[PDB]
Amino acid sequence: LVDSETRVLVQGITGREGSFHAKAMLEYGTKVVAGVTPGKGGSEVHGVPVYDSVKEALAEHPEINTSIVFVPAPFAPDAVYEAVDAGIRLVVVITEGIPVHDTMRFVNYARQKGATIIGPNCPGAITPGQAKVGIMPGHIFKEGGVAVVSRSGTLTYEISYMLTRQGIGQSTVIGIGGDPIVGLSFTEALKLFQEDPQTEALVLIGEIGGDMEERAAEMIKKGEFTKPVIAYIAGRTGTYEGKVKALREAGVEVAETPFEVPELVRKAL
Repeated sequence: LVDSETRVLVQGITGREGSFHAKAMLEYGTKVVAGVTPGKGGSEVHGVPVYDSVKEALAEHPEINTSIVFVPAPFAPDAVYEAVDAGIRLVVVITEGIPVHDTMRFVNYARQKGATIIGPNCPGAITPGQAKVGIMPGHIFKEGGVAVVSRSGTLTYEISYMLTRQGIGQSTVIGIGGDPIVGLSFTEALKLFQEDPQTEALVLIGEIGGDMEERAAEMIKKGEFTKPVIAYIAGRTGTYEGKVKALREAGVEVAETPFEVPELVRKAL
């Protein structure tokens, strides 16, 4: 979902986080072509042109295909609707603290319109060496063949870094969010990675709550994902126990500790 063709629009760019990450993404090599902040149109942040609306940004920059949201919770839902209605197909929502019902509403709307939501309450996505649409520091990642999908932001960093230190690079790393309801799920992520030629193995980082991990083991058991899967579930249906048992009966190598993931991956490779 994230590569050299990524053209990013940053919603909430004049803000503290929006401006900082717009700069960090640029320095990493991500093509950030514009930003939006109502009332700041005509301005500029770190060289990036600012527009009062997504519509105006797109008029002047039609190559935009991805948006990242750094807008406070009260305004995050609106930012998502504005992007989707403008035709943007991938919207990364970093924003934390959005009422669950509101997220349920804009995620369903996005699904209805053919848009993909990553988040909310997530660090975004990164394809080491190609592009970053998120908040993760690029130095802890490395270009490789292991996909990482995670509900936990901290574990995404810790586990990715561990893999990198062992010389085990990643294809695309996606933090799908830690809220009760998020957009892209483990099963959907697995579907994407199954068709990704750069991905040889996948690391699934879950935790208690929801049935997303259980549905992923379910789709794997059905043979919908045939590459090796190493998982880790924090919190040691919805229970830690139930998730582990479920993934294991699906043929997934579950790690007892995060420190065990690298070796589980090295062998599977």
